[PDB]
Amino acid sequence: NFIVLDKYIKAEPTGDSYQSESDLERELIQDLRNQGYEFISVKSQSAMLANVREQLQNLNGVVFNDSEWRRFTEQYLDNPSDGILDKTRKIHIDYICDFIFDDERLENIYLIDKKNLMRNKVQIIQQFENRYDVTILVNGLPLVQIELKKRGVAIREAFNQIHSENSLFKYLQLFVISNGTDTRYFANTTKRDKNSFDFTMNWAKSDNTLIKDLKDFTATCFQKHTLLNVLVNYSVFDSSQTLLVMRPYQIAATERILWKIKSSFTAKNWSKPESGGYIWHTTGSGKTLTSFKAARLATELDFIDKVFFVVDRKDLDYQTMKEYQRFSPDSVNGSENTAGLKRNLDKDDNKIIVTTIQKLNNLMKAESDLPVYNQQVVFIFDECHRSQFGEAQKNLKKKFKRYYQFGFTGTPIFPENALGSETTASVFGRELHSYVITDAIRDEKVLKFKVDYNDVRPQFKSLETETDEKKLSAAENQQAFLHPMRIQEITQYILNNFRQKTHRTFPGSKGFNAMLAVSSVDAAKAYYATFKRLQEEAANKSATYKPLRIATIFSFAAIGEISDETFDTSAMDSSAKEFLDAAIREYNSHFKTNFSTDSNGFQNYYRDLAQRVKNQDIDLLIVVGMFLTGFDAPTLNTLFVDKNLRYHGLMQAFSRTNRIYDATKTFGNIVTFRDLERSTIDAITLFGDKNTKNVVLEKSYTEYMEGFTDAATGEAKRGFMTVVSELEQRFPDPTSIESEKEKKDFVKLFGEYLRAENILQNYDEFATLKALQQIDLSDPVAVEKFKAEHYVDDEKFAELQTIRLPADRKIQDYRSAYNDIRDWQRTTDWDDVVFEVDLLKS
Ligand SMILES: Nc1ncnc2c1ncn2[C@@H]1O[C@H](COP(=O)(O)OP(=O)(O)OP(=O)(O)O)[C@@H](O)[C@H]1O
Ligand SMILES: [Mg+2]
Repeated sequence: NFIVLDKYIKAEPTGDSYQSESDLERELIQDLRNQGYEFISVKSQSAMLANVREQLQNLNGVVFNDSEWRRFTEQYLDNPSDGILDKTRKIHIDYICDFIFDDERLENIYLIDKKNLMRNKVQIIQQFENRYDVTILVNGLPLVQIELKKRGVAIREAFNQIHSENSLFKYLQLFVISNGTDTRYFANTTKRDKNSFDFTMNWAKSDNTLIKDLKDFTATCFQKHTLLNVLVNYSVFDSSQTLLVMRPYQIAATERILWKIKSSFTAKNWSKPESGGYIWHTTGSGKTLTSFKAARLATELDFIDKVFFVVDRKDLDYQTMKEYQRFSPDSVNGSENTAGLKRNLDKDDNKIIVTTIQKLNNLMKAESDLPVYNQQVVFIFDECHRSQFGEAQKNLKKKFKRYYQFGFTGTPIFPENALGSETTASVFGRELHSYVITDAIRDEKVLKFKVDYNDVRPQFKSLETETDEKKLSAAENQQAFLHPMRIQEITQYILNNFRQKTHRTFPGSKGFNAMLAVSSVDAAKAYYATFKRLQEEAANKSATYKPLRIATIFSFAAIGEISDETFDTSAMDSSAKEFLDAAIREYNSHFKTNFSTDSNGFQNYYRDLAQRVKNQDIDLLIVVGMFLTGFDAPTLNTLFVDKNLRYHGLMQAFSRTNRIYDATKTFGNIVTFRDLERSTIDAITLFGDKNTKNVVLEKSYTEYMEGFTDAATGEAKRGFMTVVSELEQRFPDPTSIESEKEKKDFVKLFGEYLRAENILQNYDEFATLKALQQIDLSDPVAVEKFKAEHYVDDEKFAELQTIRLPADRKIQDYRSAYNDIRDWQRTTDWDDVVFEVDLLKS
């Protein structure tokens, strides 16, 4: 009984009228009752408490006297000092209160029955109390809130508007908001960087087709058996205490894995490709969240003995290690050591084993008579890199007698890119579920890429477009790719443009950070050193120079594939080692840390580093092959690439930037100093088809300036220039304004102006054009200063020199105006107007 359906016919409208919020509520409520939600009238917390008493007493087969119930309420149910996070902890972890009654007996009081999900009572109430809302109670507790909006209303603006007491509502797990035509859900979390519209979600079928309109959503997501599985089994509450509600493709993959295990086991058809299967979830879509989740759920199968969750040590980071520490303590790190693996194996009242592919491979190599070999075993592999994985297969196939193995990847191995390895199909069998890039991009769950070769160094162009790889390896030296001029010019470009690319320009904007991925240890050395030196140079010249905080990490290697780097620092050549040494020292001074380069220190440096790049304590991380495949940083938006990336490694590295965040993060910038255009298209095309590139890759500067049609959608989009010109035709102020309808129009228009500028901020052509608005002239030392920093012709100079932009002041007159009109919310009709909330606040 899958909860993400293969098939669903659309409900028919009544109708039976359906404009008004109270129209939507009437039907929602009616529909929910048909589906077996008892409707109750509740007017007060007091009435809710009593209802909870009735429900929990029923659930738990026990009656409180009033003094106990008061005590239960004050100490567990509804502590005055609990907040949302505490209730979520209670729903997800501490849902049993071991209660001691007046007569001194001890009894487990469950808020939810998780084993017998359908035993839970579900009920609905309406808003008690100017806002229509329906709440679903589970055993009396409010866990879902549906916010209802007029058909007119732009869901996003409504979301923008809303997102103790009365204190029971601290239990909400899930929000749904709907204007009838559209319906999105999102988790109730206090974590503000999970709180933007980007994290709201549509319900869907297993082919990922959306289910948008409320009646269909009701009849699907809101089946008791669906809703309660979502709440209880398909929401994650992790170690940073973030509630994440799984998206449909995540649940669809997960349930399909579990059912596959069960039917295999029942068929006694273990230990072949047809016993398991694979999951093609595109890079960044939550493979690691989902696969881990599915391993945890798999432990609940009584007949499975042990569940291995296996990750690649390459993919580890701080959040992720924190998370595994709870299930397999000090056993999931970068080392070859198995001692910890083999100790977790011998724990009992235990079924989950998390480990790396390196470790599992070592263990099975060494190791011949493990009881686990004869047990009923599940393997879930999260994106394991292709070669470590291959030796592991040989032994696992050799050695486990009864297993069901599954893999998640965003970049499968097909016959075409096989060479070396077994295809993914051949290893795992059937594709159980797919959610591919064009899917994720249509759903706005992954960001597009803006990819440009920074072709601005003629001296070195011929190197930078070289295709033969023998030559490319031959050129990794100071004569060629690490010529100190090349390194300088590139590094200068990066210092000149970091703030522009990461949107730290018109600050106090927070903005983003960045990585620089390079071809070799030496490259990283040259770049680190050059950054250091070039920042000393600014620091004297200027002196309100605000330095970027740069760091680097690497060790030792040794297509498609990003080279695996060891965590055994003693493999490195003496000079590499000493440089890493001096960098760690500098890092130690700055952050008051105390790492070293012995293996334990390096591992800890690695771990602190991930944390600090995630939280932007570091501005630029320089890297050879590390943090390129698994590292999760939503506020990283720019990859600088001086590296020969191809195929799956290309897709992975670029994807470091692809995490959604908010309206401020429009796509990931990829700025390359070798020409990666062919490679980029070949890679995208390998993992889609011939059209896939037009969905993944952003449009040209000229297209955002002058207008185009999104072939995906086909939305015609203006035209920053069209926009700017409309603003001036329509709207030079303040008399331009001042009828309400004109205000509406301005808001819509200046909305687009804001979206367009924000997009354009990521184009060198634009940053260049903007800079030219100073200067002048003379000038004309600072004429020359500017030509040289934006790499601009005389020729080009004269061009740019009027394209015409609106004055800064004229803009801040629009701005505050704009803001003005927003604050006086709360003819003419205002339903469909979205304000650029995120972009403003920036
Ligand atoms: N259902 C969800 N709800 C909220 N946030 C999510 C959800 N799924 C993923 N995310 C967030 O998206 C980001 C990517 O998740 P994750 O790292 O598991 O993706 P991935 O596919 O493993 O990426 P990679 O391919 O780089 O390993 C994380 O910050 C994660 O918390
Ligand atoms: Mg991952």
